[PDB]
Amino acid sequence: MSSVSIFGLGAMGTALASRFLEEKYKVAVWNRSPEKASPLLEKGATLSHTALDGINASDLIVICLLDNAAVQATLNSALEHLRGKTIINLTNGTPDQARKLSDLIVSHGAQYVHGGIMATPSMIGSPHALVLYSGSPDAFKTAEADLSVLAKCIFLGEDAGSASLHDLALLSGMYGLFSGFLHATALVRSSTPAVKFVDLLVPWLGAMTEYTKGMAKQIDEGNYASEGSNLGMQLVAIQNIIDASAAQQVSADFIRPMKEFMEKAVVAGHGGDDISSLIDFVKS
Amino acid sequence: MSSVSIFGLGAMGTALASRFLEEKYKVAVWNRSPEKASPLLEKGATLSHTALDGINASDLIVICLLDNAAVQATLNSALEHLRGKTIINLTNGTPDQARKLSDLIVSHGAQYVHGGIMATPSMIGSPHALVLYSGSPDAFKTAEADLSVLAKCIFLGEDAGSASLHDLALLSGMYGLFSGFLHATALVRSSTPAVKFVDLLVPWLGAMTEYTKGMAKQIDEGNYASEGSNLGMQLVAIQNIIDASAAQQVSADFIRPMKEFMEKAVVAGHGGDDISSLIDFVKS
Ligand SMILES: NC(=O)C1=CN([C@@H]2O[C@H](COP(=O)(O)OP(=O)(O)OC[C@H]3O[C@@H](n4cnc5c(N)ncnc54)[C@H](OP(=O)(O)O)[C@@H]3O)[C@@H](O)[C@H]2O)C=CC1
Ligand SMILES: NC(=O)C1=CN([C@@H]2O[C@H](COP(=O)(O)OP(=O)(O)OC[C@H]3O[C@@H](n4cnc5c(N)ncnc54)[C@H](OP(=O)(O)O)[C@@H]3O)[C@@H](O)[C@H]2O)C=CC1
Ligand SMILES: CNC1CCCCC1
Ligand SMILES: CNC1CCCCC1
Ligand SMILES: [Mg+2]
Ligand SMILES: [Mg+2]
Repeated sequence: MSSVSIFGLGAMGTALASRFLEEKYKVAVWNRSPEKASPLLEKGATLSHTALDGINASDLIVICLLDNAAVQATLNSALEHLRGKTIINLTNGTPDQARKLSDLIVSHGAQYVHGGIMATPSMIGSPHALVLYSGSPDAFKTAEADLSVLAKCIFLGEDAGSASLHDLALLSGMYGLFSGFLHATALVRSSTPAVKFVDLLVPWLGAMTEYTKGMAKQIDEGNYASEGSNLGMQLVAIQNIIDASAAQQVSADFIRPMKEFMEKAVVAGHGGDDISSLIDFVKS
Repeated sequence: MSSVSIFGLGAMGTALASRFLEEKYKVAVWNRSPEKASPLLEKGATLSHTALDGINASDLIVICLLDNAAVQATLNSALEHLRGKTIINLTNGTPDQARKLSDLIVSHGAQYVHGGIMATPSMIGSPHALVLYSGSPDAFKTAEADLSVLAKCIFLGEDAGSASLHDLALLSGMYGLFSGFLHATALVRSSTPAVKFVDLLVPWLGAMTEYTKGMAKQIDEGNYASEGSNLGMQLVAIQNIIDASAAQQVSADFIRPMKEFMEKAVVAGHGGDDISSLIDFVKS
């Protein structure tokens, strides 16, 4: 009685398909390279030999492809067969790509929800997974029970591009954290095992992640008066990081953006302010 | 009976001096701009009118100045009066600066410990504060009871530059996290309050901070085989972050280093590997 049709059997699409199968859904699967379907067919999925077969397999279509060019190309042949269906697009893309694809899909008589998967494939089906959704509220509402098999759901509203905006912002936070981890580990690699260093680093990153909640407060209030850690002193520290990196033949490129934004803010009069003040200098 | 002599009454030196006073130490204080001493003198500190007075006030000298040029300049007049003293230098600097200053100080008959304060001034005296120390093991041992008034202590060994290496690496981790927070908040600023967004961001950064412990494992083992999140797919995601940033007139400079390192690794054959593989590409 419960059915879904999946497009994309990469790492993530495979994990989606596997989870629906585990929960005894009727699951159709489609992939450009159809041999990625075999492990799923053995577990009870039906192969969509063509994209149109996948469109006709269910009124709930879940797409998870590399990029939204692949999504458009895959659907293009079948756009006249989308009437009445719900498209859940989990492909990473920009807000604008989701808004334009939403317009196209809605013009063909279907409804569109975009989703940003904040999880790795192994996390699918666990309480640690979260998917951010936006687009059709009606379609999300009627599909929510099915989507909750994959992950916790947060619905962000009717703008089809809001899920990808929030996804890409969360990923940009991640990439900053990973940039810092790689820089830090590279600096100590010749001295300390990385596993030994992360016993220092992880608690420290936790403490600095806590310093962010109040930074968000300062940002929402426009109040950057230093609480003890001024930018002049921080620019010296950053230059010491740059210089120590060079001495060890480690690249300091990860921290040069921060130095440049901090220098701009200091030129503008923030040498005695906190780092939240940089929010006004990250434009352009 | 318990005494200390502090050099530097900036934000951090003031917090050190205040904490020792609270614990009923005899505390001498020195600062280039001596009017920063008044709040401390009112609480029972003695003013060092000259650097030599500060050197002669105690055999435990704690220095906390902007940079190690200020440290050298401050001590230079008094180098012949350091015999028998312990210098605890908490000034941020490079490993080499600490090694050279250590050599100079030891040549003048004193002992030298460098310290990296992993705390803000308000954290001094709390269990959340940590100071990383390296240099003379004997001097650290006999001063440890006094230093523990400020913060938890970790001693890293006899290399006078190890405390600053580990400090600067931890700070580089911090700056990566803060780079990601600023990028993320800048992207959503026009859509969402920052305080609302951090309710998503903080748990997410926690989950990604956990992903780092296994990354350290992969690094120490040289084994980068993907567990589900390949670099080819990540480079697409990063480009989507760059493009979404431009559309919103937000700078994407924070993530360009990561894109460049990831592109280099993919050229070298890691398109199907995990992000830990970048550790070999952050050189130069
Ligand atoms: N950790 C993860 O892996 C996460 C992934 N995501 C997102 O999920 C999506 C899928 O990622 P993931 O499964 O990891 O990526 P993969 O690299 O494992 O798989 C990419 C998928 O896209 C397909 N594809 C690529 N180009 C085309 C094309 N031109 N036409 C049709 N299909 C094509 C591939 O088909 P083929 O098999 O034929 O090559 C494959 O199904 C991405 O948007 C990613 O950002 C989100 C969160 C986490
Ligand atoms: N959150 C923080 O504030 C933290 C700071 N630190 C480190 O602690 C150190 C002190 O930082 P903080 O107190 O915040 O910085 P401040 O900017 O508040 O104070 C800087 C101090 O250095 C002195 N100084 C600067 N140039 C000279 C000079 N040429 N000769 C003599 N003294 C000079 C200033 O004297 P004057 O008052 O006369 O200007 C002042 O005492 C730095 O190395 C920093 O990295 C470590 C961790 C956290
Ligand atoms: C040296 N820079 C400081 C370190 C402690 C946190 C705030 C910034
Ligand atoms: C889209 N890139 C992925 C997101 C989830 C964590 C690993 C990297
Ligand atoms: Mg392509
Ligand atoms: Mg100076």
